[PDB]
Amino acid sequence: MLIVPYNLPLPGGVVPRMLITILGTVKPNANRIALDFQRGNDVAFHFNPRFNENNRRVIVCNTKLDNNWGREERQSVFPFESGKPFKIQVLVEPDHFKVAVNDAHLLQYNHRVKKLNEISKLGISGDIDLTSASYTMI
Ligand SMILES: CC(=O)N[C@@H]1[C@@H](O)[C@H](O[C@@H]2O[C@H](CO)[C@H](O)[C@H](O)[C@H]2NC(C)=O)[C@@H](CO)O[C@@H]1O
Ligand SMILES: [Cl-]
Repeated sequence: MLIVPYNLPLPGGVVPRMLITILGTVKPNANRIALDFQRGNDVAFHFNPRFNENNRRVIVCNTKLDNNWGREERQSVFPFESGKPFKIQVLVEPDHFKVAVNDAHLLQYNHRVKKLNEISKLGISGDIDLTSASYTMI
């Protein structure tokens, strides 16, 4: 198992047709998982499954600029389950990050950070056993 939190360098940032794949298993009684696509200290795309926000499960997505979180985008469709293996695929498209979980489309997140080639790290954190994190150009 990879050590969490895990940093995956994205050399030269991201670009349309880059596909990032995260394989792992949610811990029992998980609280949160997070993917942070970072541009330096900024977070271009934060993808944050929350397993117990007021006894509901929700995915919170956002951007952090100059240390300030912006307007959250919330998705109530929640494909993760404590104790179970998952696959997250993040496909960079011209206008958005497109996320599928377990081969089913989940959400899109419009690019707020415009300098895609400066989004050069992916941080993976939270209540998972992390099996692998990789990228490929499709
Ligand atoms: C309903 C609502 O607006 N809740 C927010 C809450 O989600 C937010 O918590 C932060 O949210 C960002 C994403 O927007 C990250 O997930 C942060 O990790 C998370 N910070 C903490 C300490 O959990 C807080 C703080 O911005 O403000 C509202 O409560
Ligand atoms: Cl930008």
